Amino acid sequence: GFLPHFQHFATQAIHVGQDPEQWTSRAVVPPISLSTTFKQGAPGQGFEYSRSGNPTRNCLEKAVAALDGAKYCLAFASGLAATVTITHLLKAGDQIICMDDVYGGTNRYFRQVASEFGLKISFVDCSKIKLLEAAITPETKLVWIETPTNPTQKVIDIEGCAHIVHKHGDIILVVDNTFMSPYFQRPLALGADISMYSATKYMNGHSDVVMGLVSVNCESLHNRLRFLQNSLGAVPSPIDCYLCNRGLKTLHVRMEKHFKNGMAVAQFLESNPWVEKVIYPGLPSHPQHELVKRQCTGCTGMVTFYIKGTLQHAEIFLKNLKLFTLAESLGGFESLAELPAIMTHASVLKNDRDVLGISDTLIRLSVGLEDEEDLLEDLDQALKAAHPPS
Amino acid sequence: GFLPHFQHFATQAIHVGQDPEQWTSRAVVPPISLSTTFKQGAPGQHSGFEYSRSGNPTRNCLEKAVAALDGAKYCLAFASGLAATVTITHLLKAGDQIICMDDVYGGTNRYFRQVASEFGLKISFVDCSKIKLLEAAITPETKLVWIETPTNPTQKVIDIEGCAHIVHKHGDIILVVDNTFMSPYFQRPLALGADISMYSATKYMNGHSDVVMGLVSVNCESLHNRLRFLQNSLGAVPSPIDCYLCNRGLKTLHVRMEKHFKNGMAVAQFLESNPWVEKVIYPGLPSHPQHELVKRQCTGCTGMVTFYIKGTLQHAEIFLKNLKLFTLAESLGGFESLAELPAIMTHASKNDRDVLGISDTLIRLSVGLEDEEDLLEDLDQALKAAHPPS
Amino acid sequence: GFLPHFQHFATQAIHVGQDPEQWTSRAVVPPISLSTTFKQGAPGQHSGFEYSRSGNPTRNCLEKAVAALDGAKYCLAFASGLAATVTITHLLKAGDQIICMDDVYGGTNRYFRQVASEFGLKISFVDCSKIKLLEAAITPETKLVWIETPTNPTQKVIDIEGCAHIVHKHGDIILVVDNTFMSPYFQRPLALGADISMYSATKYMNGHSDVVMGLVSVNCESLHNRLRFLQNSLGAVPSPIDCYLCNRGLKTLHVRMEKHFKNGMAVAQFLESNPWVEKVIYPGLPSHPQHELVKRQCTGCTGMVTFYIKGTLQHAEIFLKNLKLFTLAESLGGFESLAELPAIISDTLIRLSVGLEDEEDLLEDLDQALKAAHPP
Amino acid sequence: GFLPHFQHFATQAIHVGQDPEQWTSRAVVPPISLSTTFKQGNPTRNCLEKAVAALDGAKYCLAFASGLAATVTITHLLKAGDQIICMDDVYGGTNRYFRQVASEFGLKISFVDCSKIKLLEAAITPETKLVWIETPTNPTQKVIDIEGCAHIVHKHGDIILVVDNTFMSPYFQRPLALGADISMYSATKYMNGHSDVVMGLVSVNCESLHNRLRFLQNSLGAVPSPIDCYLCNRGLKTLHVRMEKHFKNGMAVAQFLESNPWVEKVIYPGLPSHPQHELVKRQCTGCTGMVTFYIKGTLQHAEIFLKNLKLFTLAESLGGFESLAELPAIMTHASVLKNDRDVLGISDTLIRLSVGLEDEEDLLEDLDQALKAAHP
Ligand SMILES: *Cc1c(COP(=O)(O)O)cnc(C)c1O
Ligand SMILES: *Cc1c(COP(=O)(O)O)cnc(C)c1O
Ligand SMILES: *Cc1c(COP(=O)(O)O)cnc(C)c1O
Repeated sequence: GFLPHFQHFATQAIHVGQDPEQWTSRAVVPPISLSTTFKQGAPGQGFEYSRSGNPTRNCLEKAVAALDGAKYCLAFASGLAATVTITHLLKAGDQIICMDDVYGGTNRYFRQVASEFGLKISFVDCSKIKLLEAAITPETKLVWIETPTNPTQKVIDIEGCAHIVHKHGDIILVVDNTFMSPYFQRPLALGADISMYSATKYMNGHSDVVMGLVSVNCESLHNRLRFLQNSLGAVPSPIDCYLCNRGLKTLHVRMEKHFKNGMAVAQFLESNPWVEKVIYPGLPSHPQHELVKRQCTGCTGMVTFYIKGTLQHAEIFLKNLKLFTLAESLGGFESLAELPAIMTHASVLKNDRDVLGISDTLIRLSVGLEDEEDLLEDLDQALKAAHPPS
Repeated sequence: GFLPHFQHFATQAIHVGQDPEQWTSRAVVPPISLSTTFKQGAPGQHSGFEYSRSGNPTRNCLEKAVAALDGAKYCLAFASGLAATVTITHLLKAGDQIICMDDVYGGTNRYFRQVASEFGLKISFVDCSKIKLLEAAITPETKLVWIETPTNPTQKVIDIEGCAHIVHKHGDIILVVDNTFMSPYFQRPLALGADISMYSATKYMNGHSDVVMGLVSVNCESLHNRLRFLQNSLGAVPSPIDCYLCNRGLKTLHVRMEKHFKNGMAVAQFLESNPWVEKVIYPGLPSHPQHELVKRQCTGCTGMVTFYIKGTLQHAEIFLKNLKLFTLAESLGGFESLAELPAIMTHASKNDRDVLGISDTLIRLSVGLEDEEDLLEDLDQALKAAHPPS
Repeated sequence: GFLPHFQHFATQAIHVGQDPEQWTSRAVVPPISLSTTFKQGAPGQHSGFEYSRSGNPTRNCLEKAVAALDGAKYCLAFASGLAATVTITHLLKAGDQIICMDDVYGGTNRYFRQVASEFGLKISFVDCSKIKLLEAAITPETKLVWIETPTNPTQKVIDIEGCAHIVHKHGDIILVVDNTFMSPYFQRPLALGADISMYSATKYMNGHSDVVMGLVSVNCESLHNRLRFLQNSLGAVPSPIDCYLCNRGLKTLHVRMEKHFKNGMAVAQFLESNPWVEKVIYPGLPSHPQHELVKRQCTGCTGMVTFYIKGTLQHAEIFLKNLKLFTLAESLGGFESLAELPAIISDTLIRLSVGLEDEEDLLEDLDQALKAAHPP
Repeated sequence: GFLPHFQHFATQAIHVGQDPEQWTSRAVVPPISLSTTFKQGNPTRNCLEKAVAALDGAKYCLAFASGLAATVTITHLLKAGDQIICMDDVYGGTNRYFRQVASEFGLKISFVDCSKIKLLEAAITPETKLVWIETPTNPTQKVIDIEGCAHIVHKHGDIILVVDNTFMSPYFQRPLALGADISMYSATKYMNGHSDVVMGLVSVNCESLHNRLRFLQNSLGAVPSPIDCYLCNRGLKTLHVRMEKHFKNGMAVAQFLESNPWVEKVIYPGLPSHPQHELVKRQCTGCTGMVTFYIKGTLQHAEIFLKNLKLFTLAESLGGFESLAELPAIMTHASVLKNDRDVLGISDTLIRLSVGLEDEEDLLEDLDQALKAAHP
């Protein structure tokens, strides 16, 4: 019942930005151009300064656009740099509405930093249309959403938000598509103005690159954003560019497997007597399940659950994992487990967390590409060991 | 007559941050750790790294080395020099004023003028070369003073110690010195009263024209924490490979900067004696207006030589076109010599630039590490091809 | 009905050698250690790293992972597949004979015939496609037997286990199997009785077409020790960064190989359907003359498809020249699809290295190229 | 009084092979080209070879995965039944390869004191095909008359002279200028200078020799990683400033040690007390940071001395930016037979320094304090 997979996705992942006719070599894999300057044929003149920038950032960028079905893509030092740059599209007096449940670092940036520079920040859910409709003002100029949301995996109707945000006039809708990747979801096809990623996660997928990507269609938006790319200089390294472009080549066969494993894990957890509740859009227990099948071609490896009992039971459970690793980050090849309230989302004010449901009993799992059976044995084994009140 | 060289510079460039006891292998050169996360013994720890962005072994060594070379207690690395500036100005709030030196690098000019001002920051450009003008320009709302010495490209020299006294006399206002041209080998703005010593590492620090990078050295405790927080929240972070590479560059900073100074001196002297040259602006020359100041605040000079060819734009252009060794290009500080025409190239971002004396006639040389005789022979030939009215 | 997929492969591909308890930082992904020397506590202490040659953290993790993936005790990493072949042969001495396969990779061929022979090693070549032929060739001086399966490009399959009994009956001889074109996901020569399981990692292991790297997996204690000595003393050694990149690529070997197989199968069945294709050679087809051996010996197949087009060389060229998705290039085992005319093994033989692009597209491109060759 | 510096060295280290017109980007620093496939050697290696060629005053250069793999490729020029003559004090590894590996494949190995030209001339056999020289030698710093050797070896036909120039680098010594046939480097040392690349370099002029080498570089497959090539080429850009600071620092350290009453004897080419000092000046533009000496007393004193170094590091390599110390008889030259070392002067009491680029005052202080501690 899912949206049928995007035609040509793998072919494009492999071949776009990657044409051999580009180099004197004819090489299949693009060379890494570390250099910061370029010889000019005459003063008023190709490439001129690496930060503006360069061959390897450009290849990555043509490829990510393609996969997003976009005309343009822009690459940054990190997902937060992408965010901070995106917010620089605005001015003092502007308002930003932000999905109430959102990456820790995003919350922090909007609440404690952008609010210092004449920007009004409102937190809204935004998974409920009429609340968003209410919060919009003549001052509103950016609407930032995430779906599913990190860590609670609330799911927003993107085309729904798109239609309503664009009725009001000149308002930019950004969708942070970190969790799903353009393999499973194309915010731009659903009417978003920007589709943004922390490429640190699934896009690169190999836990060895920190990076941001922003994809766009609108001509004037692209130009304004390109300016900010050069002017803020929050730019990724050419080597980082390369590694990430290398990671994309397997995005499709990585996301499929995250899908299989994720799904199995969420099914196993939901049948387990020691688990209170499982949130995973791929399950029919998910309140937005039907929506998910309309917006997405599948699901990812992110499974969040509440363990029965207290933080002490959550801790014993984490401490007994022998294959999942207790760490921050996600979307890598390796399975990771996490206690958002005290780790990844510690920078979200305690009251904000509790309204959100980020309790001491919430675990976020990032299901990796290991054997299903082993991920399953490890979870069984750890939950047995915690044995909370049933 | 220069300040004596800083005592343990060469030793510190090679050892600080670099202790083998840090690694289980006892490696003499720090490993490149690309890893995006790290395993945690327990949820919510004090100890160890947690997330690369915040963050990491290879960046942290580099930061430790640079701090030492700046004579500072802390350093922070960033994706670019520009991002280092953006982060620094995020230190402030709406209603605050920044005062900026007048001939400043084109990019810092643009960000302050065209981006920072749209967020309730008042930007004033002041010829801080005339100390009393700075004292006059200071208002209750003044939070940051941004200074560059020598200035790129006209190379006015600012009395850091004199500015520092004035900027510190009343209120709580920060003095940044962009020390990109000098490197901490030739000038220590912190020793002279600046609150922050900032680098575009892309230039001399790295020296090999293959890393874009920024650096902020700082002593003050609460200013550091305020910076550290922004480094993490805005995420304009550098790649670990770039960190590795830049730290690798630093190992020869002393031997490179000595050669830039020898070669730089010889080129300047040669230009001053040449009938086709109108004026040579070079700190190491008796003819530079702030020459004696240069000797009180610096242990030496750099490979940045600027002069005005006699005649017209056509003459500048022809001279540039005839260079066979010097390359026509936009960066600086590398191992190879670069020639540039600020008006139409690096400083394209007109009025203010006529006032500053960035005319058609003006040429910026970045003298590199090639053989002096060859450098001289290249200039000669090229000046001869243009043969301006003498 | 292939061999069951080897248990825990994906899990070991991802975790063996990657234990974060190795690094003071507990990094989840091993640091790249470029360091050439290591501080020593006292002169000639027994312990730890001393010289990168020799070797080093990053190389060491890769060796541990590959060994696990081959189901071997040990592995040694080399600057390339040829360099591995050379180190392996430095295992011998003047007066020894090596026996090599008939249809062996051009590289190992060139080195044996043109270089190794010059130093008192008899090389003599043999069709191992038939086991009694290998019997006959064995000599009181036979010290090494070099096999490669499936062969490239005619794709003949060699009964590995069969050759192992024949060869091991005569003392003291090493069986090397070049597993470059299967990868340990699909074939484990050591579990089959080979003494050595050799790779050119340049191909499928790394699969990203941006590393040259050889790999030797071994079980036997003395043979490992001998090999390690040649690793350090001849110095045909991998850069730590290549080590890293190949380890990075390993992390997706399982999902990459399933897709190569899936796509290769689809291409093979498409060609076997097409009236303009004389003949398809692909081990996953019931039409392949060693198909049964394949299912007893492998867990599946690869993206390598060979075919003969109807007509002549002209028709082969028109096809190759009209490919829009498949690239004309001389390599294989990467994520991209490559086509090649291996003679320029008759006028008419075409080799495909089928990649990870969309099935529909690969099929449409072939179909369109065959039509250009043979109109309407 | 040394040979005058080579004109254009710096200019050429920075620009040769570095021409921006080679790339569509017009990049000032050459890309790192990682590919192993090409749409119908690699650019990053090629740039490095050209630069080293220029620095050596050579027509050609070949890059290898280590200096050890360069030595092996070279020996592969010969056939069984031929003879190698090697300098009697070589790098432990060169000694090991010749004595323990090469000798197993029909080659005859002979060691000779070539610092005594009379002895080399007597040693030459109708089937000598290669003479292998290191100067100054590692670690006893014995110096050979390259030119005098060259004339002696070329007097009767088809013998190759290799000069291992690792210690000097082409900034201080150009063996090819002096009549050598091959100028060989472990680039792992001074050439890269940054302690993070393992590599070998071979420079040659002779046309037939190069084609032979080029053949072997391809067939043996001990090629370096393109990334490593990038990194070494990057190191080269500071060769002249590095080698000049090594010279000052080395010199100051030799002087200090020679004046220190706890030091029995110092061996350093830049000192008048070196028996070949005068030769060093006719043959070289300067000296390096390699300073070897004998501490007064027994093994205990050497050991206590090493334990108290606080700036120099106890490690097993050389020629990098960091100051290094080792005790050859126990570390770096354990692979040379005990009886070999005694004859060679590698005793319990010989310490080899690699002086780096730290401030001179600190290095002298660290040695002062270490010697005081060993001898109160
Ligand atoms: C981690 C994350 C980010 C920020 O990306 P970085 O590269 O870590 O700065 C943004 N959005 C989401 C949903 C994330 O999970
Ligand atoms: C180039 C430069 C900067 C910032 O440049 P980046 O290219 O973003 O590293 C800052 N100050 C000076 C003097 C510069 O030349
Ligand atoms: C170390 C060394 C070698 C061997 O080179 P590697 O890069 O260690 O394989 C050869 N010659 C000399 C003089 C050396 O010091």
